[PDB]
Amino acid sequence: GSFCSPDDVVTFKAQEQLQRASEQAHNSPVLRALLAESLRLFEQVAGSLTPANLTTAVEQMISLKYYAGAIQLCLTVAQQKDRGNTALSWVNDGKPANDSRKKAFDERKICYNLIHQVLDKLESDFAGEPELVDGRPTLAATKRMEAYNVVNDSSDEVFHFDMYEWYIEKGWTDRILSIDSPHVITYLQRLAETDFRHAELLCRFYTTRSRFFEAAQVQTNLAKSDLNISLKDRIILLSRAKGNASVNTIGISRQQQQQLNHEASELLEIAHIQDDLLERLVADPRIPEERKAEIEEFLDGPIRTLTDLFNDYADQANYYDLCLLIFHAADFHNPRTIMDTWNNLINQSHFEAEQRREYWEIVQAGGDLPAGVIAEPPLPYVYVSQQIQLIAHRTSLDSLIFPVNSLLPVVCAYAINNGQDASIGADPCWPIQLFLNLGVPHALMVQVLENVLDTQEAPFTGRRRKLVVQWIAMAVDMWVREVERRGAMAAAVMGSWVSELLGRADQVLTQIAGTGATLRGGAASDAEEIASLRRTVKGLKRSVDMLLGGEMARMSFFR
Ligand code: NA
Repeated sequence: GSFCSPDDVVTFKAQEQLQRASEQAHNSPVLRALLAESLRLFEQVAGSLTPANLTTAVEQMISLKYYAGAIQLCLTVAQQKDRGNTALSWVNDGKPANDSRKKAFDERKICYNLIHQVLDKLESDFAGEPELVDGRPTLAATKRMEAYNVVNDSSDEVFHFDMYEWYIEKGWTDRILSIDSPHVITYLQRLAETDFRHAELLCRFYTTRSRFFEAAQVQTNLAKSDLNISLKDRIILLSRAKGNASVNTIGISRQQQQQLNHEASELLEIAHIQDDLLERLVADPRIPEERKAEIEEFLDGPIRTLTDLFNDYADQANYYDLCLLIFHAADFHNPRTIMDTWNNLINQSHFEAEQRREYWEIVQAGGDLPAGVIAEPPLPYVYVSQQIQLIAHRTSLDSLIFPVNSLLPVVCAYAINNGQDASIGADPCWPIQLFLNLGVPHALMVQVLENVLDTQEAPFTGRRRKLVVQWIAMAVDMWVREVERRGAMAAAVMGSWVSELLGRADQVLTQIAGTGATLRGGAASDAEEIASLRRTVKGLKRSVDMLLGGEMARMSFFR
């Protein structure tokens, strides 16, 4: 009638043109003409094309290596089924359900999916094909450029959003990070606090633009959020934020940087504690499986308070080393509880070391271990001091969990009351060696050891003060060596109280030897052992007396 029912007729001729193209021997002029004309006709009836006809057309074009043309049709169809951009406003309004723009967005999404298939089949068809042959570009390369041209030449905004999402999906950080546009940044800023993977992209854009503080802000908020993020992923986020806030970002005050770097440092300290707990609890043989699943639920997520970590987990499982790390992170002012925790950690470790040495002695004698016991483990005082070192390096000795005035006497007490001395082949001064190497200043050691010797608290009583004197001798000796070394150092404090202390020490030894000579059952065997200590103490009082007397102010002078 009204010639020639144009929309429904053109769509048929276009299918006829495309069918003849695929029936060809691929002689370029005829194949290009049929393809080019088929695309010409389909575009004229873009707004009317049904999803079934569009799919079959694209697939036929894909089969004939007409990638750019297929993409161009899909974009044209998308723009024609929605010339008012009802889809762009429906996305810009949060995609409210119950709305009738969903239809307009879906008709575009069918076109965008088909564009994914074109590009997918493109990289597949040319998998292994070189981009250059003999110097100039191949045919397979020019079709890749021609296709991706059509993509970057578009002004469809819902399309470019759908392509950012698609690049993210496929993992092509290659091509997305390489976009100058802010349009992609702005698109990420709205969904950054919605998904981890999107936030990570946003932070990459910030960092490469030297906007480190803004990335540290995104990462920190993401770690404090209630999104489904694992604890370890929250450790990475905080660790990155801590680094990014520690460096200058232009336009932002030093105060604002430090306050964020400090919040990220504290939360990272708590997170590591929580991770150490969760790992240990899951691996613990003495924990029932039923409970472990419950622990994994409450600890492999957002970071918990230090109270909960202590009460509900660290204290229940007697992980006293992590209790001490918790008292450090919390600035916990309570000397008595701290020392109670130190006492439990020492005793727990001693019993565990004794148990492992027993199992060993059974292997070396032929016996059988208890069922389910994995078969020369360190002496108990060695494993104990390993525990003290691991904590000290993690807390740095500046903590309130290292009050040397209380902790050194306790460790010395353990050594006496458990025979961790010469009987088993240990250095009797091992407690002093430990705290010196850890970096306790020499003056503070002698100061404590003096208080141990004056107050005579058990076990430091009677003739066991012989051992206290030996510790003082060893500490002062190292102190003297340190002063002599520091004097030679500066060529290229000690008071009279140290001298008095060595005099009293000599008196204690004279008293112990006398008491030892009149003991019931026979004289003491340590006669010459004490005579040796007397000589050492006198030698140290001599050295200290020379330093105090002027030789310390003349250490940088040539002799
Ligand atoms: Na700054």
